[PDB]
Amino acid sequence: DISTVPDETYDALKLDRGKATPKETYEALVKRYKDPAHGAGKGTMGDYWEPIAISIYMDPNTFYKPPVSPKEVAERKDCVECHSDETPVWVRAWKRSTHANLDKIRNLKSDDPLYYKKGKLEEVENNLRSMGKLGEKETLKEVGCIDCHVDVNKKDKADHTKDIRMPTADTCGTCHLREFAERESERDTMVWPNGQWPAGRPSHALDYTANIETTVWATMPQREVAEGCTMCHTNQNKCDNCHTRHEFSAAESRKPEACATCHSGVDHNNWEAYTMSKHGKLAEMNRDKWNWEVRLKDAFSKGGQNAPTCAACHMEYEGEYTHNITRKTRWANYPFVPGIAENITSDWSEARLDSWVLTCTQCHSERFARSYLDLMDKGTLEGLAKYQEANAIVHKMYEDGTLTGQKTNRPNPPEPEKPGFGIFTQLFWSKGNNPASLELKVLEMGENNLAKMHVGLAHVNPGGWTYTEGWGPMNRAYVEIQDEYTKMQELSALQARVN
Amino acid sequence: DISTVPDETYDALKLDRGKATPKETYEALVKRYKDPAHGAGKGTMGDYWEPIAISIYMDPNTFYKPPVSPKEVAERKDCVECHSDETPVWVRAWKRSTHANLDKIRNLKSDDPLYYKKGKLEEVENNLRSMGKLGEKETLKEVGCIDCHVDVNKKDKADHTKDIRMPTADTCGTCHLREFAERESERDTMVWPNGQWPAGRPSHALDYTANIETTVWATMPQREVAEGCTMCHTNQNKCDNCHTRHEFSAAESRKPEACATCHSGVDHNNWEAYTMSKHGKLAEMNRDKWNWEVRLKDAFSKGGQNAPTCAACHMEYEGEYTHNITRKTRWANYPFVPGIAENITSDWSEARLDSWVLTCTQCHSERFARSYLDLMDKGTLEGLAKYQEANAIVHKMYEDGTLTGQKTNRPNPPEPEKPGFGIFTQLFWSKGNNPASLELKVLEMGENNLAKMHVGLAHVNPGGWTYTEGWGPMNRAYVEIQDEYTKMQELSALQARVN
Amino acid sequence: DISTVPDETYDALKLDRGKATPKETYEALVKRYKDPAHGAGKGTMGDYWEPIAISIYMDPNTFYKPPVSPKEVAERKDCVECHSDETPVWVRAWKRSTHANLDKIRNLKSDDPLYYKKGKLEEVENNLRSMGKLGEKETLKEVGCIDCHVDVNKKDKADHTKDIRMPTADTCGTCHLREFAERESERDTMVWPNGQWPAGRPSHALDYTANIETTVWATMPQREVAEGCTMCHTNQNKCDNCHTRHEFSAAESRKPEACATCHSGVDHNNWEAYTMSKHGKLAEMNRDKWNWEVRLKDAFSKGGQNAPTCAACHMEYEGEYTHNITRKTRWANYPFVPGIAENITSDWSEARLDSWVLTCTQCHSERFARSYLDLMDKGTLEGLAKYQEANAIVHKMYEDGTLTGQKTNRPNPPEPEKPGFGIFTQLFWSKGNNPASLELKVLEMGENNLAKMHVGLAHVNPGGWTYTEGWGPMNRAYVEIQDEYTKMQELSALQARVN
Ligand code: HEC
Ligand code: HEC
Ligand code: HEC
Ligand code: HEM
Ligand code: HEM
Ligand code: HEM
Ligand code: HEM
Ligand code: HEM
Ligand code: HEM
Ligand code: HEM
Ligand code: HEM
Ligand code: HEM
Repeated sequence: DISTVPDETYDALKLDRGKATPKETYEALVKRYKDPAHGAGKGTMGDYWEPIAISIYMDPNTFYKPPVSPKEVAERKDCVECHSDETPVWVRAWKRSTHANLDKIRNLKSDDPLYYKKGKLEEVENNLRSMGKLGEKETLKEVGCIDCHVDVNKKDKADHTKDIRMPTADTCGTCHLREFAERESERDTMVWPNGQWPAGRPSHALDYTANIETTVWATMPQREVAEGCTMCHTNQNKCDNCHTRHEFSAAESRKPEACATCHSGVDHNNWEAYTMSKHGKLAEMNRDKWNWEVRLKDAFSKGGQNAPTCAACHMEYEGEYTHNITRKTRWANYPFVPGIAENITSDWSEARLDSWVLTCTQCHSERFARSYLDLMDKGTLEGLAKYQEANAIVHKMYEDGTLTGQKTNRPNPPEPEKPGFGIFTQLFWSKGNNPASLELKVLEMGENNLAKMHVGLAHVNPGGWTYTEGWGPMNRAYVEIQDEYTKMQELSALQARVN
Repeated sequence: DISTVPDETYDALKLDRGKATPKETYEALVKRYKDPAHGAGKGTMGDYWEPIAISIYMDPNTFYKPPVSPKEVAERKDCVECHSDETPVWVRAWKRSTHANLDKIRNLKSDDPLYYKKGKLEEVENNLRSMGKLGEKETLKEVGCIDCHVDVNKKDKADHTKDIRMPTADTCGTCHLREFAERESERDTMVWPNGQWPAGRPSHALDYTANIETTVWATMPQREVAEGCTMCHTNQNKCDNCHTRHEFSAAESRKPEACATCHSGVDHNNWEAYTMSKHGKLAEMNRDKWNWEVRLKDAFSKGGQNAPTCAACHMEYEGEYTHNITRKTRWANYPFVPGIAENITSDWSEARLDSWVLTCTQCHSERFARSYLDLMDKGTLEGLAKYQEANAIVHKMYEDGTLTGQKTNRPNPPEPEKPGFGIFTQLFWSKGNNPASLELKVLEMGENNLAKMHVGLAHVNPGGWTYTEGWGPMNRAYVEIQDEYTKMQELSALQARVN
Repeated sequence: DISTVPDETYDALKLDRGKATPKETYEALVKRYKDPAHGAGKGTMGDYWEPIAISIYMDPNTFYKPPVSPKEVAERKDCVECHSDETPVWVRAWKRSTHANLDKIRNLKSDDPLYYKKGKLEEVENNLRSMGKLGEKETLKEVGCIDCHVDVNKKDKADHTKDIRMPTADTCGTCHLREFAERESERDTMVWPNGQWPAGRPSHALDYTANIETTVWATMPQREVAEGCTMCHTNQNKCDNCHTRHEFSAAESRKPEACATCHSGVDHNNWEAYTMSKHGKLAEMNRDKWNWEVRLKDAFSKGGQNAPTCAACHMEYEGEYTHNITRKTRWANYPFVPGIAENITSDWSEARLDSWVLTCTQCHSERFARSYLDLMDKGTLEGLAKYQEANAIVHKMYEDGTLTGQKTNRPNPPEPEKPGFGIFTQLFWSKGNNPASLELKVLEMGENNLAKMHVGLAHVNPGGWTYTEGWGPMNRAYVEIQDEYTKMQELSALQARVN
């Protein structure tokens, strides 16, 4: 029983909540976690792609092998000493961290805000005892290099060339069970009522599985280009994304900047929308009066925070804060996806809308919160409708074989991808007249502009769904698509006249 | 007599400066303020649009009605207690504010920089006495929820369902007369010599009136989309825009981030230009060594500020700092507007240029300030000329009925909008071949690129008027317009040959 | 002998390292510096352009003349007094600076991190003695207005109208020899093995010479527009760019924001790529825990910095930090330039790659550093190849005289520029069908999108080379170019049929 983890997760793992020991609970999670039938490995399109050099870091459990360069057999203290010279900043950053400073956590004053960590330390120690990693009357001396890079509570020497590993999600989970299980519970909680999306997605628990299952990613020859997508989809394999390497600060992952590198760009510009909104701007202007060290639960009180942030909003469900960020997903970013809009009035959605009001009501009035969320929905449907109008046109042009080069110069897409109209692959692969200008236009209208229109609406950024983003760009796309349709229509007329 | 308010304002209101009491002065302002003949209400196109749920917040004086949900009759202390649970962050933010902490303002040390507030407190108290809101031998205990949300200095109980209101500009004005009048004086000060713009615009005093008077806004069916424009045009109705809700910090409104959400984007990117300039970058790098609590008047001395900011530059006229931001407007953002360029050499403009040098000369040499402002002007005329060349072309294409679908598929715009070439409505409404690709191109060249070219020039951002913005994009527009004109010209040739 | 300056520089100047006195060393540098045969003056295209008002500031040694406005003969103390009123912020900013506070530097504690400055003070004093600017038993009282704006260690009165100057690089060099020589050594160190770029470029030592030698800059009539390019190319003439005017803070130039105004935009978005990367985001989140006052050499230790920055990475060579930023340049930003890609596997490049690993290895493992730099290269070649495919097409269209208006409406470029296909001038000059839409497309594909693809790769920003920038935009360009080629191909078919 790890209170914050959903029953559903316990059930799926076949575990009895009030009976499962930490060892058992952990064993189950890792079972499913390292199982290829659940998303582990190279995927279904494995025969089409090969890993590049940096891939041993993006997916360790599949590609990482120890660096045979230095033939060294070292101990706990050797790792630090040698690396003081070899990787200077890596040793310093670690030493200045809680992993290297466990004593502080123990001698914490009860009236200190960061006191909750002392409890978290006890918990960890009990997880390790249950797993036989720690003796019953033994404390965790520290969390050093040898612990994460070879074995937890490793005493004896480690062979550098045959023992070094890269810490994956489950490695942290040996101690951070509560966090690991909460994230893994996403596979169980994000399940759509009509299969609009794959069970347990979109999420952080299956983001790498989602990346390797993207046909284009597996078929395109430009592995270096394609790899830039892998970097935004590593959360599943390693836990150093929000709270970065060696320092692993929780205060850092609470700041909006932590999500920014991944949650930005054309098909979703969460970072840009948020930073431009009042919430976001106030977060910039008041970041200095806020105590980011205080956990999310006490942020709006002891933390002094008076403006929402990415984590505050997305990691909160019904007053509880967890590592599972799926529980409130209604639009899953892309409004054009089948059965999404259609599902927006389901009791399923209604119940999640209620959860979102519960989040806005910590500050605003419910009447106010409901007034805006309603606009968010109807506004997304207005941008959606515009896309469908333009799409209706270009789609028939396809049905009629009238797209430029459709009959002549439209080379087939790379295997295992099959030909079609308006496919994602067209956003990353082009050859001759595949895709055709008008096709790419109607495509980017939905995948980029319509997507950004929603993001702007969801993140209270006026110009983000009006002039600057969304409507403005979409208005242009529709106009140009129209303007092209008519030109082609007049060209064909003259064509027939001649023949 | 409120020293900072222009004579013109007194005259227009029919008030004798050295005779008008605060009560009288206030009564006049609100008269014009709530008068539909001056911009209040739904406007001239009221029969075409209806307010949406969130509209009761954007325009309270027209749409707001108390939330009948909770049937409660409360007192001053009840508002706070109940809301401690109901709207947690709203109560905390207020308690931590000067409105909730009036005593501090009174016990202020004379040598303290924030001492001027003590005087501002006395003034307010006198405004209230004159209006019978405060007794002659009585102090303002505090500015709590019941004061702003029902009645100023309200003693007895308030009926939640029938008494609650949303504080509009005039509500703050009951106490903050000096600020209210300074902003309202914009109606009187921003008057152009040749009607290039509507009297009292562009400004914050008539920004909502300007929004509802935008035909497209009133005619377009997408009310949710259209509402994102209302959010950038609320300054007229409420004063919580620069210094946000419940905390109402003056230090906050002095920081560039406060203007950012509205003053950014395609048709004007003041935020982006500024942040990228040296002034702006230095403002980011030195924001921590600056005391933002110090009023604008003492910023460059006691505040330690050594780089200009949005407020420092725009709220300063001739050494004085006011809430009226119109007094120095020469180009009103859009250089293509009729008689603007043409007016750039008028004694009117000359005199405002002198006012701007007076602002730059607090730091730079006049010779230096004049060297750049001159470049700003000639540079804007060079971008303007480029637009006019491309415009000359597409305009004739219109005169000759040769725009794509002009004769056939060019549906009429929504009422009360009338058909035409290159209308603003084309930036927010499209149907078939209205507008036509080339039309939208020549349109966005002026409304977006040319506009941004100027903004870049005015806010010392090199790449903002050269490569990245302005010239670069405009060079492309001209090229593509040209390239299309010739193609259509050759297509018609072959047309005639066949018939 | 100034240890940090390359032998090559000594050799080129004809100086004997262990014999050249500071006076001699300085005399040599300035010789070449003020010599038109090396980049000084108006350049080879001088007869085509004239300086505008603000040009006296961008290139003082060529255009600046004292302001005859005020007829004043002043002394050291007069400059300050009068300017206290005339240029308020200019006097304050200076007074609060080290130039105005030399005593502090002298009484510095040895255990203080900013102690190294005391040594730098001694050095300067010795430079001045050697140049007869300072007496043997004399200290530098201070660095005030009269020193920089008339003469170093000036005693007597200065005539405002005939004596005032604008401090150029060599002016600072009278005291800051070490810094001046390090920057000038760029002319000697950035020399490519196959003339891919002009000797000593790209760099800061010859950035103005590079600007005036840009044909378009000299030929285009829009001097105000063209001047926005001069502002990003002033480093050669003045040293107030990274560490700005009057305060001249070294802590300021160490912060990423200092490079941002110039190193951003379409043809290179270093600022945007960096700020979005983990390195950059961590730099934003941890800028407050870092001591920017500590010199680069001690940043990663005493400074507490645990994330790289623009200066840390670019000013470091082999453990040493200098003002010369050329020593590690492999791709010089634009991958499409002839013989660049081709040179990427030369021992020259290999040796610079090794230098870059030496920089990444202060934190990451070499295996890790090498894994990413490899991806950076192969990834840039994949974006390059895509450009070449599209280019191959449009180029033949040129060879065949089939570009829109190529035979008819393609006006010649302004002198001294000669006609051609895909020239830089086409990015800043357009007339009729010159350039042609397809030409501008293939052009911006390389100069903007391909360039940004690389920058994204070099600055670890995933979306910067995938969706948002690079690949995404380039995929569109290729598609649209293709889509146009086919349309023109079918149009000509029907053409022949008619005739
Ligand atoms: C970081 C800047 C990203 C890059 C580069 C790529 N993706 Fe992406 N992707 C990103 C985010 C933040 C999200 C979530 C968006 C949301 O709000 O839902 C996504 C989403 C996807 C998904 C969809 C969900 C699912 O099917 O499970 C997939 C399949 C996906 N991304 C794959 C993918 C591929 C293969 C890319 C390059 C070829 C690509 N993404 C780039 C952020 C980033
Ligand atoms: C916030 C990001 C905005 C959105 C969304 C919209 N507008 Fe706007 N508008 C904005 C600013 C900051 C300004 C001032 C620009 C300047 O420098 O002058 C404007 C200006 C206008 C005006 C012009 C002045 C006048 O006629 O009085 C009008 C009429 C106006 N804006 C209306 C309007 C409408 C109706 C919009 C959507 C359909 C729209 N704006 C969006 C900022 C923002
Ligand atoms: C600041 C925002 C710039 C503006 C405006 C212009 N240029 Fe530029 N340019 C800029 C940078 C940061 C760089 C270096 C890019 C890199 O990573 O290498 C450049 C480079 C050039 C060069 C190339 C190198 C050389 O030939 O020596 C030249 C010739 C150059 N820039 C000239 C130039 C001209 C004339 C411009 C306007 C007409 C232009 N640049 C604008 C930044 C900026
Ligand atoms: C796996 C690479 C891993 C991650 C990720 C991780 C994260 C993490 C965070 C964010 C903190 C907070 C630090 C702060 O002060 O803000 C933290 C703290 C503790 N960790 Fe950890 N940690 C990772 C791995 C491990 C492993 C393998 C162990 C067990 C040997 C472990 C233990 C602890 C303990 C104990 C603490 C301190 C108490 C607490 O703050 O919870 N971590 N870790
Ligand atoms: C920062 C603390 C942060 C937040 C907040 C956040 C949110 C978020 C949500 C709400 C989702 C759910 C999917 C949906 O749209 O319904 C989600 C999904 C993905 N995220 Fe995320 N995310 C934050 C941080 C991070 C970081 C640091 C990265 C990049 C390494 C990242 C990436 C992604 C990706 C990719 C998805 C994948 C969805 C899928 O394909 O199944 N997130 N995130
Ligand atoms: C990977 C499954 C993973 C682990 C494990 C992990 C651990 C971890 C710990 C131990 C803490 C507690 C530290 C403390 O003392 O407060 C913690 C806190 C936060 N994390 Fe985490 N975390 C993992 C992954 C991720 C990812 C991918 C994100 C970003 C979407 C993320 C974010 C956060 C945040 C926010 C906190 C603070 C939460 C709070 O209630 O204050 N973590 N993490
Ligand atoms: C209307 C919603 C309203 C606004 C807006 C507003 C703003 C405002 C600011 C910016 C301050 C400064 C706070 C700081 O410390 O920086 C401030 C201060 C005072 N106010 Fe106020 N205020 C609004 C409404 C009202 C009303 C209705 C009253 C009168 C009952 C009132 C009074 C005061 C007083 C007094 C002060 C303190 C002294 C001062 O700083 O001027 N406010 N307010
Ligand atoms: C931040 C303190 C801030 C500044 C500075 C500022 C300036 C500004 C100017 C100079 C104008 C005058 C119009 C002109 O271009 O000549 C103006 C006009 C508008 N503003 Fe503004 N503004 C600042 C803040 C705010 C905020 C917070 C918003 C958004 C709610 C905002 C909005 C607008 C709008 C809209 C106009 C309207 C002009 C009209 O239509 O008549 N401003 N602003
Ligand atoms: C709406 C008409 C409105 C009112 C009323 C108002 C009040 C207000 C007060 C009382 C202050 C003084 C607080 C103090 O103690 O210093 C004050 C100060 C500033 N305001 Fe304001 N304000 C109103 C509206 C707006 C708007 C729309 C803006 C942004 C364009 C704005 C900005 C500012 C700024 C800046 C300050 C500080 C000015 C200074 O001289 O320091 N206000 N406001
Ligand atoms: C030329 C306009 C010029 C520049 C540029 C410049 C820069 C510079 C910096 C960045 C500092 C550091 C200040 C800090 O505390 O971070 C600095 C310091 C000193 N300078 Fe200087 N300086 C310029 C010009 C001159 C001239 C003409 C002299 C000689 C009369 C001079 C001297 C000094 C001295 C001495 C110091 C203090 C010691 C040190 O930090 O090196 N400077 N300057
Ligand atoms: C900030 C400390 C900063 C850094 C870092 C930086 C880097 C940089 C490099 C690596 C080059 C070399 C050229 C190449 O790409 O190989 C370079 C060149 C130029 N820079 Fe720079 N630069 C920084 C700061 C500044 C500043 C503040 C400006 C703008 C006034 C600026 C400008 C330029 C320009 C222009 C070039 C010219 C190259 C040429 O044409 O020869 N840099 N910079
Ligand atoms: C122009 C040739 C120029 C001079 C001269 C100059 C001087 C200068 C000094 C005296 C210092 C030392 C100050 C101290 O006490 O630490 C110094 C330091 C830095 N500078 Fe510089 N500088 C000149 C030009 C430039 C330019 C164009 C840049 C930006 C690319 C730049 C940057 C820096 C940085 C960074 C530092 C700190 C270096 C460190 O090792 O800490 N300078 N400069």
